[PDB]
Amino acid sequence: EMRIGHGFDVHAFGGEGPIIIGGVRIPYEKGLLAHSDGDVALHALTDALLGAAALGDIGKLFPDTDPAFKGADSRELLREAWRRIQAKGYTLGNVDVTIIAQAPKMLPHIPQMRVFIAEDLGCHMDDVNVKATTTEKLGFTGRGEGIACEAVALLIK
Amino acid sequence: EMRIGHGFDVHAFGGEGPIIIGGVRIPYEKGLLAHSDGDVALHALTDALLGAAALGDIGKLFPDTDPAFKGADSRELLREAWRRIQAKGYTLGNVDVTIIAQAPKMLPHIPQMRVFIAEDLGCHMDDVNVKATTTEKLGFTGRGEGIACEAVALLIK
Amino acid sequence: EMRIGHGFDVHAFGGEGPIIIGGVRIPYEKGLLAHSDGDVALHALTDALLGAAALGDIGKLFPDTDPAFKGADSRELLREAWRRIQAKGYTLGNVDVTIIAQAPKMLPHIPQMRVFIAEDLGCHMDDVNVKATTTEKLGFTGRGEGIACEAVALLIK
Ligand SMILES: CC(C)=CCC/C(C)=C/COP(=O)(O)OP(=O)(O)O
Ligand SMILES: Nc1ccn(C[C@H](CO)OCP(=O)(O)O)c(=O)n1
Ligand SMILES: Nc1ccn(C[C@H](CO)OCP(=O)(O)O)c(=O)n1
Ligand SMILES: Nc1ccn(C[C@H](CO)OCP(=O)(O)O)c(=O)n1
Ligand code: NA
Ligand code: NA
Ligand code: NA
Ligand code: NA
Ligand code: NA
Ligand code: NA
Ligand SMILES: [Zn+2]
Ligand SMILES: [Zn+2]
Ligand SMILES: [Zn+2]
Repeated sequence: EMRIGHGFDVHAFGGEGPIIIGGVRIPYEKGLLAHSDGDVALHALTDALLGAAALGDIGKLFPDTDPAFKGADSRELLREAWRRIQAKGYTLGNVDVTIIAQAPKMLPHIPQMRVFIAEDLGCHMDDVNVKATTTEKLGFTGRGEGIACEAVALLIK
Repeated sequence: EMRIGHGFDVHAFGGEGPIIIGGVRIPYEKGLLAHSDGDVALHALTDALLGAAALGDIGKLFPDTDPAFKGADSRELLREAWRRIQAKGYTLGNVDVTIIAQAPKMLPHIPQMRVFIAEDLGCHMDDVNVKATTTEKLGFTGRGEGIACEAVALLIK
Repeated sequence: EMRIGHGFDVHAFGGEGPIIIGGVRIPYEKGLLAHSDGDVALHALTDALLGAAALGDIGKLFPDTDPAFKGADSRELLREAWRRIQAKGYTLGNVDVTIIAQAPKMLPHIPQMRVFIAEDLGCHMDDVNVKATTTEKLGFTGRGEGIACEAVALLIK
């Protein structure tokens, strides 16, 4: 039994940097409006992992309106979701994340993102891929209004 | 042999509600312009299933311009595509769907979506995940101009 | 060991046609601004293949700012990436690509795209799916400002 999962998240720019993406603190000239980290890459990833296990998603698992969690960085949410996710018998296959942003430049940060993720999920660095791409100045992402990430996850049970 | 598939669909808001998403009748203040249901979640899913079997997509399989089908709800299209899809030897792995909409709220409807889908594909409820996410007021989806869904499917042959 | 991968690319319309998509020369009234082919479908696909192998992405592998490659069509980049990708022990599972464009019409070109891809990756035509979809006149893609593609890839090691 192998299980595929998809996640997608978005945040708007606002206030002052830096931002956190994939756990890394990246300097930039806005920060991200969010009730949390606003770490889009770990949000999308967490959702791909939950979706592959059919556990729903962050929003279900962790209500903005709910307890225990409202004081939360996205790396604890990820580690919590994974903790549930193994409790149903699952194990990691691989994981591939696509950050979609006009800036800032993600590339140099991209190794450190992967050690955070690989550590949080207990796997090897090489079950984790991350890339970033622009939308060439089209779209809300191209106008620098915010930042999207998609992710995919393969779980083995 | 395992086979991965991706689908993506979009519809514009217009006219009066409710909408159908994932087979469920959801009350809302616009409805969806479409030559059909305008059920974005079953359209994207159907495409992820067809793509994983390399059968193309709805638009190929069922021309807006073509017969037998023009009088069609998206749940029959899904069941037809699946019917083809098993005829080439395939069997269901799992399926994860991401509705992207500012409103309405999908969450409460999300169990019933899954019994429709699981039934239509003949699997267990737990080979089916559905989530919805906002784009935080950016984008055509954030401006409430319409509604996008992505889906992924794993088939076993 | 099976490995899943995701890619996403975008290009803006500008200048005179035709465009190249999936290797095919498609007549149209704008062409695509790009430092290269501007073939969005092979870019997204190449990234899904690289991501599944955890090799990063085109942009890493082939700097716009870097050598050996600046004189490059997207079909050589694809064949190069695949060439790396097998060097780490990987083999093709399947591949499903979703072109997102208001025009031109991709459908008639879609067989020939698949023989290019299948050939470039050395597989059968039927490990390759391609579809195109519109965003119903919403979005930068619906306003005909440019052209997006997503892709997913399954690799066997
Ligand atoms: C999976 C994804 C990210 C698909 C395409 C994204 C898309 C068309 C986003 C909205 O663009 P937009 O916000 O430019 O529309 P608007 O023109 O209103 O800014
Ligand atoms: N926000 C972003 C978007 C893309 N990238 C990677 C990409 C280089 O890999 O930037 C170079 P590009 O301008 O050629 O896309 C990046 O590192 N950060
Ligand atoms: N249209 C949508 C969009 C998102 N959701 C789920 C999400 C709660 O899970 O809504 C809460 P959010 O406002 O915190 O995103 C939803 O249920 N319906
Ligand atoms: N640019 C595009 C977008 C979609 N398609 C396929 C689709 C028919 O399959 O066009 C018909 P549609 O207008 O019903 O979507 C296409 O062939 N080219
Ligand atoms: Na979110
Ligand atoms: Na949040
Ligand atoms: Na459609
Ligand atoms: Na339709
Ligand atoms: Na690009
Ligand atoms: Na390019
Ligand atoms: Zn988020
Ligand atoms: Zn549709
Ligand atoms: Zn490109």
